[PDB]
Amino acid sequence: DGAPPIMGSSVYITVELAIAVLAILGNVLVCWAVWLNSNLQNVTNYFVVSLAAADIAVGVLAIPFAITISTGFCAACHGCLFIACFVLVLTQSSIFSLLAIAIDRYIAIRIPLRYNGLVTGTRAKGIIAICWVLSFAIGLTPMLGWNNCGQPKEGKNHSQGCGEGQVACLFEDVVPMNYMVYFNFFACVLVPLLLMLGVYLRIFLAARRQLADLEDNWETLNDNLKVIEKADNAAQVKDALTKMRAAALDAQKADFRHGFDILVGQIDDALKLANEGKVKEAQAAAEQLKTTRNAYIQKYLERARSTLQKEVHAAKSLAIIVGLFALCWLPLHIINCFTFFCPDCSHAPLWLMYLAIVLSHTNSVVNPFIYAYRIREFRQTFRKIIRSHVL
Ligand SMILES: CC(C)CCC[C@@H](C)[C@H]1CC[C@H]2[C@@H]3CC=C4C[C@@H](O)CC[C@]4(C)[C@H]3CC[C@]12C
Ligand SMILES: CC(C)CCC[C@@H](C)[C@H]1CC[C@H]2[C@@H]3CC=C4C[C@@H](O)CC[C@]4(C)[C@H]3CC[C@]12C
Ligand SMILES: CC(C)CCC[C@@H](C)[C@H]1CC[C@H]2[C@@H]3CC=C4C[C@@H](O)CC[C@]4(C)[C@H]3CC[C@]12C
Ligand SMILES: Nc1nc(NCCc2ccc(O)cc2)nc2nc(-c3ccco3)nn12
Repeated sequence: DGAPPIMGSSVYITVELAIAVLAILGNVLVCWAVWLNSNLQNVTNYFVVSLAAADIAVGVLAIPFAITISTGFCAACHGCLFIACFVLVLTQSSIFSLLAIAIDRYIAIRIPLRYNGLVTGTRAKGIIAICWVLSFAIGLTPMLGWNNCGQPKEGKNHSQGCGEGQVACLFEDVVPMNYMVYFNFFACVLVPLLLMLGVYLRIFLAARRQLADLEDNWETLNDNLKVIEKADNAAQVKDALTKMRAAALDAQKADFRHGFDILVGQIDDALKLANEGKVKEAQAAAEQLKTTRNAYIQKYLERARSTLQKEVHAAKSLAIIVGLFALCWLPLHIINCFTFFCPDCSHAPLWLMYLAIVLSHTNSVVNPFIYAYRIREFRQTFRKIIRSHVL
């Protein structure tokens, strides 16, 4: 019978409302930016908007629900559940959006060739609708009978003076911890997180191998070239050109058709000279390759390299989003593991719980900062919106 609970409550409520303000405003800005900047209207950013929608709803609904449930007010058992579990629906929706973004970027880097034919806005819209419906079904599963409404706290319900059937609106009293640990954490959160880790691993490895391939083809072009200038045999020259020719048309698979046709044509010219024993003609006809290389091949192998670099830098930016999600949500999941798995442990203290709850809510405010910071197109669009509207 120490400090009045209203004092602790005041800090918690004030902080929660400060978070709600920032989650709403920042994520409204993201949606506004995607709405009037056609450079941002792609499939990838439709999942960004779905993710922003979930974070707006955290400020508008989940946080007010969190404040309400903290009071332990007397209400319907299934009413409490909805208040208690709605945040999950939003958290699950966030998981699906993050997973979809990963797969989208994976498809884009491995088969850029058939990316626009496979991944369309119409199909993305259908994927998003389905994921929202699945998120409701997963998040509100306790309302289907997996709850403690059948086992009410006799003592608490009489202390608070609830009516008949009514019950305080506690979180750990109505939502079973085996649902939270096994179903929600392990299956619905941790498994998708590990899948996202895997997808991003492949993204970075695919980028690393492609770059390499081009570097190998580029060095193959120039070495076989230097072998040409020193050889003394007709077949010695013909060997370095057939190997230079394979590397020519393979680098071609990674306006510019002209650059590669002059190159491969010049190699074939030098080939028939070599076959007819005309060594010095072959060596001199192969020496004009280096100006075709310096006027086309070099120009395309820098441009392909900078495109891959941008895809890597973009993938890193999106991976940070997933990292901060895990950082904000793992403490709460870990606390629940201790509650569930260690009955010999005294329960984590109230101040720590609420610190972990506050931390999970702040994850819906760092997003917009990552965007404007990591992605130029977002930053420039926010700049314009801020400077124009409503000034
Ligand atoms: C976005 C719009 C829909 C506003 C959010 C709708 C919310 C506020 C609605 C949907 C279901 C409603 C709840 C349904 C059941 C109960 C149990 C009752 O003993 C107290 C009221 C309470 C807790 C209701 C409060 C309001 C409620 C939570
Ligand atoms: C990135 C992933 C693996 C994070 C999840 C790690 C979790 C599941 C690990 C990390 C530390 C572990 C806990 C360490 C201590 C205890 C106390 C013991 O009496 C019950 C098990 C329990 C509660 C462990 C359960 C599993 C645990 C919570
Ligand atoms: C994933 C990263 C952030 C590590 C997680 C840090 C926090 C959440 C971890 C580190 C040490 C953990 C605590 C270790 C000891 C106890 C005492 C036990 O009676 C209740 C759980 C509690 C209070 C644990 C809760 C979770 C905990 C506080
Ligand atoms: N354990 C828990 N508690 C609460 N609220 C109740 C906090 C509490 C803690 C102790 C106590 O005696 C009474 C109430 N919300 C919670 N949300 C979550 C959660 C959300 C997502 C994953 O876990 N876990 N969680």
